[PDB]
Amino acid sequence: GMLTGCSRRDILDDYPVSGVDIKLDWDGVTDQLPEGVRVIFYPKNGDGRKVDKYLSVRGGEMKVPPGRYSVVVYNYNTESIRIRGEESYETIEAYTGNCNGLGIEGTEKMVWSPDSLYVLNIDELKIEKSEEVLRLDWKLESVVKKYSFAVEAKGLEYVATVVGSIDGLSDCYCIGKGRGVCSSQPIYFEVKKGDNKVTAFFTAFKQVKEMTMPTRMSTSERETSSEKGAIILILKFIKTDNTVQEATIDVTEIIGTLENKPTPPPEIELPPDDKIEVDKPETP
Repeated sequence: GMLTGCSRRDILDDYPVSGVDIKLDWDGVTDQLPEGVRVIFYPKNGDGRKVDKYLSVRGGEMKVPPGRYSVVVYNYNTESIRIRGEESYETIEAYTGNCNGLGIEGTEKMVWSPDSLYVLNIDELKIEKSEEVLRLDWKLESVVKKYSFAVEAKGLEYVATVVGSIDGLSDCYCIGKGRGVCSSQPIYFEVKKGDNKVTAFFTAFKQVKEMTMPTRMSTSERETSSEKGAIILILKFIKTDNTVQEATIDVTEIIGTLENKPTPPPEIELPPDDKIEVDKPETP
């Protein structure tokens, strides 16, 4: 392992600071609270004077000097999810690693499913010069969508293991931009095999931030581009002789059906023409 050290702002103690007090509400956000959150203030006026702090899951005091900023708040302790581009609001991106150490061919080209990420991103916040502590009341947004499905498949007796992948979903999330992005690298997921069914669970980032920013004012005509992307589910059946048979399913029109005492996963009905059948392995 290799660690990256940092220090506090040296003229944060020399220059006057009207501190802020962040309170975080998690009511109806999640019952499984994160370890804590990271808060970054990117100055708009200033030459890269970013005020950065790790806080309690409930928030806390933080000394921000006055000025116009862009803000990001996300949960730091995550398994699959990694952060890059933290130097600028416009580049801070959440991503997953490529599947390493799996025994099935082609998993190296795939990325892991993202674990839970909670984000708040304000394009513009103006901290004024104040004698008293400015009180922010924030709530974070779950930017990771969960999916599940079940599909009927003949001859699973011939299958050793099944490896699922889903192309076309957001496997990256631009925290500052508030949009998910697709790296064209499939998200890998394990598939549970029954006798006549296969069940799987996976996750992906939201295409776009759903939080309402009542104060956000855009001068550019509103953006809509979801349809310019096909969503393909791939089931890689590894046979008992280590042979592989793949099944490619286009879930573009039903992807929403798959989002979610728990509920059994939605069945992906196939025409009798496109039924999944694993052919008995060849014999000498």
